[PDB]
Amino acid sequence: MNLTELKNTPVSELITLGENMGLENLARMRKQDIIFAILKQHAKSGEDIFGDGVLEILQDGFGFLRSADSSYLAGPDDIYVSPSQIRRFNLRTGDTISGKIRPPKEGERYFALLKVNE
Repeated sequence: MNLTELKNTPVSELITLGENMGLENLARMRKQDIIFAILKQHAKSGEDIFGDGVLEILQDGFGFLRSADSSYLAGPDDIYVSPSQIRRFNLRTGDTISGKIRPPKEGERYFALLKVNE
């Protein structure tokens, strides 16, 4: 289960996929909400979830994995990457990165990179 793959799937299919995972009344929800729910769900079942994008490092030192669809401009599905990850892995703006991710925790709004390229 990849965030980019879910993002490129038809809403109707995401709905069937989601309800087959115990989710309810997705038929009347926004595709973006359905994806996040499907991903948080799959995660709660003990499975790994993935994501990817082209890294953009911000002035302050943290970054986000941007997506071509959003035209590489800040989007709700951006993947957060810590200054520590950038530092330890010698990452740079422009790098194509893929990896396991986790839904946001209390206080966060975006999915976070769990392990880089792993």
